Amino acid sequence: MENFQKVEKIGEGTYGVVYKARNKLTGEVVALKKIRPSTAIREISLLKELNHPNIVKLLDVIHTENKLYLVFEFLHQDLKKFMDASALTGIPLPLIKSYLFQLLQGLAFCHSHRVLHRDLKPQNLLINTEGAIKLADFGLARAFGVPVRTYTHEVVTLWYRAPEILLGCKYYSTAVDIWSLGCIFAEMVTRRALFPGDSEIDQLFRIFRTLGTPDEVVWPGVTSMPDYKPSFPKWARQDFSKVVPPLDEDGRSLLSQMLHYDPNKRISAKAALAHPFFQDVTKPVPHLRL
Ligand SMILES: CC(C)Nc1cc(Cl)nc2c(C#N)cnn12
Repeated sequence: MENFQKVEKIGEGTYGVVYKARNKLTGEVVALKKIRPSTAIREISLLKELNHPNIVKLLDVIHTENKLYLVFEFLHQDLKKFMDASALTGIPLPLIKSYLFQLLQGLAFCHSHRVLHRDLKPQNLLINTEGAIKLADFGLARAFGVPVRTYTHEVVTLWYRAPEILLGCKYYSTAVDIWSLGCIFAEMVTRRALFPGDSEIDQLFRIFRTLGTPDEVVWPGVTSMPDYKPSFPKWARQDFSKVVPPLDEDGRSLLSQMLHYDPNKRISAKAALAHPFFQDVTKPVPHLRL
């Protein structure tokens, strides 16, 4: 793109290379995603009006020569490495809570406008020096779908996939995002992925081994789902005290609500913001290593 000078490769999205780039006239430093339909441009153009402090800002949409470029606000670090970098001591709890709190705000915004993320994961959660955290790629999945492999053949991670998606539900709702974010909260707390599955069935069986194999009692209509099988082994649900120590009772309570099997029972973002866990929420500033 004429108007942009690539600095370096910063990502290999699901959909293409992500570059750090500079605008040759405004001076702007930006994230440039190069993408590989009529629907798609119409959905993306709606994304331009979905503006929130906790949503990475979509600056521009460039369609040219059948190449498609999305120009995003740049952020200097993502959660996945911020976690990797905090391995030895973990992310302090008041920062975990600030991050969760802000992500739920971003979700309550998008969800109120009926936009789903569909593929939240530490890699597309971006942070700045200011103690803010922002959701990247919000809405591109409805626009482009979620492939099994990235454009570089990299497997798409299943670790954060909601169980209704895994069981083959076609018309899943905003609840999927709450599940994924639940998964990520647990992961910040414990410094390990909650359900690191390496196939769809491994993913599902991981979920089942932790939360109990779902049945008609906890998830009405589960047995009717497309990829549900009666031959699923039947595991018992583990207490959360065992899943996410040293997470306190408010945090363990919120977490259970975000990981309800029944998507209609699963807590919404807007209700999650009222949970007593956030009674004492603050905005700390992490130290980053720029
Ligand atoms: C420096 C890196 C973490 N910045 C980055 C990476 C990716 Cl994959 N996407 C980004 C957007 C968007 N959208 C903004 N900043 N990034």
